Amino acid sequence: ADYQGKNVVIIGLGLTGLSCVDFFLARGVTPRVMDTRMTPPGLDKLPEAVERHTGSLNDEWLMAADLIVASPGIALAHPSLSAAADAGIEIVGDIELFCREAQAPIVAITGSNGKSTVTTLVGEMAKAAGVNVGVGGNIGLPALMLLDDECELYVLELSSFQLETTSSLQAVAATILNVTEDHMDRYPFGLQQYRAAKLRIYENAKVCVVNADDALTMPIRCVSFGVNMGDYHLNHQQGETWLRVKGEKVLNVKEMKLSGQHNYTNALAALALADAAGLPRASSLKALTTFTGLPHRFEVVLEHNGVRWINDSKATNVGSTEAALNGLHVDGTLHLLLGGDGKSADFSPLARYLNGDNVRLYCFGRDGAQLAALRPEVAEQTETMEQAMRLLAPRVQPGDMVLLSPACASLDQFKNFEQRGNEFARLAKELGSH
Ligand SMILES: O=C(O)CC[C@@H](NC(=O)c1cccc(COc2cccc(/C=C3\SC(=O)NC3=O)c2)c1)C(=O)O
Ligand SMILES: O=S([O-])[O-]
Ligand SMILES: [Cl-]
Repeated sequence: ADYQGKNVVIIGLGLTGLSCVDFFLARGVTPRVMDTRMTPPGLDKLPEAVERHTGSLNDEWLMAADLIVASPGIALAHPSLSAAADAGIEIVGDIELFCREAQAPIVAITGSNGKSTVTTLVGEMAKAAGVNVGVGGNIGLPALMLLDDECELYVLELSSFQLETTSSLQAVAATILNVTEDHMDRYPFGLQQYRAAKLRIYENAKVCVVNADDALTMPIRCVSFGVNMGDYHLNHQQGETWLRVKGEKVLNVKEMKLSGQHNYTNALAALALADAAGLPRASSLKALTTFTGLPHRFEVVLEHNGVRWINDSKATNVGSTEAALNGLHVDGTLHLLLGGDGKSADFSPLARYLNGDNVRLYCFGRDGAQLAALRPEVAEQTETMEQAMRLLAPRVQPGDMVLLSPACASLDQFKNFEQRGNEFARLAKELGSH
């Protein structure tokens, strides 16, 4: 693409907005930036020469633009954007800009849960093969910060939002790992509208990798992964699990540092993508044995005095919390922290995990009351996570687990789920020893 001479408007500041500003400036185009937030992140990192408008969208700038580059954080359905679209003004996002420039194959990964783990794993598989790989997107670096002529493979985590504004992705291998209710505040046509955004990832993909156990991952000729069925699947052997490809054992999961069924299916999905991307199977298996997991993903931050304190702050939806609780072994009592901005999700699916004598709920943030209602008799509600932690800590006994898996976004009270996880870990360390 050639942007020279164009009037470009970027919506949204932050690292990704900034990567877009830098992209255009390095191409001799000075964009203008707007953000509906009165005081957006990275405003101070914006070069003085770049005009900016904050606290609202500026329709004068939008309607004057030749190209609008929309952050995944602004809805396409916003009246100002739909006005511009009606006028025939082109709207893209950062991922679209990246796809138009990239000079190496792209592995593209989306899904309601598992996408950062799978993205990171495939990156590690590439590194193990000695491939120069750029890994990022919706995690790590914004994708435009990865662009480099020496890169031989890109591995991108993509959100449903990023996919809505992308039209030129031709992935070497693409997956939707699963589709469970999330972001309903952004999808007023519900689950199928959210799914449709993710289904975009398969358009013009050379290989599609689908989840044999989740029909919503299938296009409306794909490689599949699954538990009991699929091209890539698991083979259980007397309290032993193997990864298999078409009947052939490829890895006994005792060699993995990750544990749990959903991590085994993440490993299958990663291997399927890596195979389709032409990475040697041997090095890809090696990467599976060395990968330790991501911060905030069911992460043990303290195991002391008979209590495990687990930071699963990356559980920002119900399906993710369900994955933490399903099959969970606890010797004593589970003290479960739930809370934040539930994005209008139905929390009901969690209730089946919350029966019996050995569960307590501590519920906080915007939707704390709705969360406590899952089982009022074992629930406490506080305003903040810190209040909840200080409430539960006196009650913790040897054998117990304290689990932050909040089923909600952190954004009502925190900068992001990492800040929430970091605060939890600090408080766990304070409260979890003498
Ligand atoms: O970290 C958490 O706790 C939750 C993360 C959680 N993320 C989002 O909902 C999300 C969806 C799309 C994009 C992003 C990245 O986050 C951004 C980046 C730039 C601007 C904005 C907000 C903008 S831009 C504007 O013009 N007006 C705004 O309010 C938000 C975040 C979620 O999954 O629930
Ligand atoms: O720019 S991103 O980090 O919101
Ligand atoms: Cl506005």
